[PDB]
Amino acid sequence: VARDITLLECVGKGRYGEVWRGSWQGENVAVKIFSSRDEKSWFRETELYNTVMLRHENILGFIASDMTSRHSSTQLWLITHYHEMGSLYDYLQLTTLDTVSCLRIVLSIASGLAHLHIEIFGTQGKPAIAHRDLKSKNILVKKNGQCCIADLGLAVMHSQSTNQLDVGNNPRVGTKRYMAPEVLDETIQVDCFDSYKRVDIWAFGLVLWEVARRMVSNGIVEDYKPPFYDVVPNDPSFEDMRKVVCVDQQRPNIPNRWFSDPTLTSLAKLMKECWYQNPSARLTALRIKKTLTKID
Ligand SMILES: COc1cc(-c2cn(C)c(=O)c3cnccc23)c(OC)cc1CN(C)C
Repeated sequence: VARDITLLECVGKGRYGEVWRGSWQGENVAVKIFSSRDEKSWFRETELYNTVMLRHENILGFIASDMTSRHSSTQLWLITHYHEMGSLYDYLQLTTLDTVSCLRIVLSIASGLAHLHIEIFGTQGKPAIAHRDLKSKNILVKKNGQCCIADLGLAVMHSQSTNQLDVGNNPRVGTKRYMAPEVLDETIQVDCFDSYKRVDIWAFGLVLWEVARRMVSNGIVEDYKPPFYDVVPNDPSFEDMRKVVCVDQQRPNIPNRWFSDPTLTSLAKLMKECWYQNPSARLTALRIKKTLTKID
């Protein structure tokens, strides 16, 4: 369907590739043109969307995958629904949030993640899936104020019928800034699917912190900052992150003003339960979803 796509506007270009707003059948779509170095992400993401029933309000809706020719060279395209509001990362820098808006955002992420993490059997079945690169840049904002999780190019799958764990063959690794300590110290047990879910939870806790900083209380708010903004530079290294997270065992600071708001009080408690150095102690996505349903 790439041949019937007119690229209307490029919204991003980087080492990974380009993302375009396009029209297909006169409708808005998002087009990712992968870079040459990332074909295995195109393969894995295409594989996930074509072999698993992934329809969910909080998971980015897949439309099609294709190979096409431009500049006498092969381009790999992935096409998805288009979300006018863009990434949560960009959204948080353009606006502040009230209590309803903040909770709607984080609950929607928890619901998407819990849907990924659980295996469903029968007609609506899906294997359990871990994401492995959760971050606010990989979350889109919808018009109704909920979010949807995007990018399954690093996803790992597990199915109970076979007890089969399907890791990729993708040499891509997660975003370093969001890597849990067991990833940075390379002690993660790679043959146990729960390890990957617990890595997602660590990253979700960081996203929770990013979003809650932008919720207004007592007429004040924090500026947007990425996690560990104060202790690592942009494009942090493996050594940078490992020293902060593994040795010094640092966690994002809770701003004092959160404790004069009941909602940010509970969110601070929640995000800390995702950041335990011991991975088995972290909350599950279902437990996080349940709790976020109870806040307010
Ligand atoms: C099109 O494929 C994707 C598009 C986007 C995407 C990015 N930006 C910046 C957007 O504004 C946007 C707006 N609407 C819909 C989607 C996007 C994405 O989020 C990072 C993940 C994939 C999936 N895959 C290539 C990993």
